[PDB]
Amino acid sequence: TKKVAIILANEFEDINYSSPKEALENAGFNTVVIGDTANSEVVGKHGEKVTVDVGIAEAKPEDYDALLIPGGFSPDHLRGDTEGRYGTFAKYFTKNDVPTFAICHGPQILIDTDDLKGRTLTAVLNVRKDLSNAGAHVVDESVVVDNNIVTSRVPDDLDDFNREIVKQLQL
Amino acid sequence: KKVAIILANEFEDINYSSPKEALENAGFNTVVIGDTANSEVVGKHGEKVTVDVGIAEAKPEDYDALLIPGGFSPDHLRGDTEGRYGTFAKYFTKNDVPTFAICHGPQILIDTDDLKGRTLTAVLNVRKDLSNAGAHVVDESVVVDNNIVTSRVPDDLDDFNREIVKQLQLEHHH
Repeated sequence: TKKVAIILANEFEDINYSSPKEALENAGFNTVVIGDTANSEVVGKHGEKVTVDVGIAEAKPEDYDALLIPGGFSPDHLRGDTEGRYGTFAKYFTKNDVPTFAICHGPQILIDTDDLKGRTLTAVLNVRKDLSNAGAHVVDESVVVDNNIVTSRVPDDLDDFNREIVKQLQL
Repeated sequence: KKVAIILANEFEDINYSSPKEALENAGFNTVVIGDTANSEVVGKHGEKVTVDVGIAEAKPEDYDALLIPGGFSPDHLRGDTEGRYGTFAKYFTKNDVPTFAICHGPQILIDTDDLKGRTLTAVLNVRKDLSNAGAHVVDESVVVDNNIVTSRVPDDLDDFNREIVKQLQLEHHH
């Protein structure tokens, strides 16, 4: 069976978590929330409460068949880690060409991998300049697939995003 | 004697209030520039601020300096469909006009495309983006690179406030 890591901090955009999570679990893929402390709760911008399954200190990227990075302000919080551990965890997926999914602000974390040069991505408008400066070919589409990397912009894109992330895991 | 303060919802309250009071204590007027004149923006901790001037009508030449408070306000400002806050800020970087940013505030400066070779600091969370923009990024309580003054976190505010006031006083030959 296949397992998707979801990296999460407070103030994620609720639907960016719940919608892809439900699409993945509907297709038969288990999800596992990675955050600061196992068995702590993080809380979305609109109040959704999510239990963290695995602490980032313990997390083994090699356990997972994909990574999902929900947006909101969760990616900004994650990038506040004084040891950069979320960027490092993400770098496993980018460096080894494992399916990697990010929506909205989520592509911020990918910047921290330094693996974006020559890759094609999209993201929410707020974050597109930063993706470009990291060396991505940034476009403005509802969903963009570059080999293993799937990105979308906003919640309105979720149908497209959800179809592509499931297709990755099937492949 | 007017300082522009570009502001959306979810600014870090003290990042707005503290530099504002330091500037007004030194004899400078502050003007809040936001999406809609007369509307209210609300800080992470509830502080309510009234917008004086709508970004559509704002003219950067009116102002002696630009202040960019942090929190998630700068991220909101970067969401403007026409990029009008970045464009507003470009006037200051292009013309070497005093420009002050704290915490996340320097994110907006990335949108000027004028950072290459400049020296700045910011909150840890945005340093990598400043680096990719071509800046020399340091970890100091306040950095002054000609016209650009940056600091990292609320603990830096005493240093930040000293430097922004000094910049302006020197502009006016005090």
